Amino acid sequence: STGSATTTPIDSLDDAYITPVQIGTPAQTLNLDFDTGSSDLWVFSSETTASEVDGQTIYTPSKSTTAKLLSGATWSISYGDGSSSSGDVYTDTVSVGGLTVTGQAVESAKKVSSSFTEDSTIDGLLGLAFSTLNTVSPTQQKTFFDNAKASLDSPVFTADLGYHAPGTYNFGFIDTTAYTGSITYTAVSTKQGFWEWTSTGYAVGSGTFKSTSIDGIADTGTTLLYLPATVVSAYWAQVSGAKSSSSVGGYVFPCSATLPSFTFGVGSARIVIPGDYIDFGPISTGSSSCFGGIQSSAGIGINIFGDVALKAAFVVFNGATTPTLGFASK
Repeated sequence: STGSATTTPIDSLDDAYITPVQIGTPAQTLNLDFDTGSSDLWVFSSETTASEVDGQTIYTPSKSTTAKLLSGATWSISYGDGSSSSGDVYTDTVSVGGLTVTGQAVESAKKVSSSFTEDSTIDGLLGLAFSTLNTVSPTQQKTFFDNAKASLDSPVFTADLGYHAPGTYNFGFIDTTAYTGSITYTAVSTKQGFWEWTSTGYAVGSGTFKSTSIDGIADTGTTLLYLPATVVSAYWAQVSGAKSSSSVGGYVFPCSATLPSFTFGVGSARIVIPGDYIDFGPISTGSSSCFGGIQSSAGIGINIFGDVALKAAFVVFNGATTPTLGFASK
């Protein structure tokens, strides 16, 4: 089998991407944030505290003839940005882009933190990291990809995120029309549950490539590119007036600037992030200070190849017995 679904930016900055997902019988369609950095499929629901729902579409398991309470199961997750959610668990039929999994754990939120409430466009998350990170207790549950893998034509999914434009998540096949050149594959460590790999270096604008190993995670659920402070300083030093602002929480730059590109290495290959992809707009409405799309990971403990990086590439998440990642230009 295969699936193919369009993923759409939630706003004009590409702060996140939503993909429609069918849950239950009859189908209830929710727009979920596909997140290769986590491993829970959780949704706003009829069980979510009413004051914490503000415009989201909710899953109502009592209206699904295929929903079954997973007795005794609870979940609770906290994300790198400080947000969180928790609740109980149903199994139900879940379809993405024509690909159907029966018996998928659908984690129903009883509580969500304020940032989820405040984002009316995201009805939940669909985790695509390794199932060892799944938070359901006392019986850990599998991701949608893990459940579908054996049925897929090939045990892979691909992320083709657009810049200020829709893109595509495919399951089970590699669309050879969606990228240019060849796909360069690179090793993955699953030891932390992430799609963790080692970039071979970077360049800033037209500058020379610096060969240096940068371990990080391919994370579709994180907006920005988080890299070591040395790398980030070298980038922003090329932008007149750019500075790190403790009060804003990262590097800011004059909105009048033209930003240089940023290149990262994948083996001997190179992915070029155009400068425009690194502009996240005014820090507050009307400001001439703009927020940068490349930020330091020094406070995180891991480097994160988020959407800023991934949207410049066609990315293969290869879930073969030994997983690997593939990157192509597009």
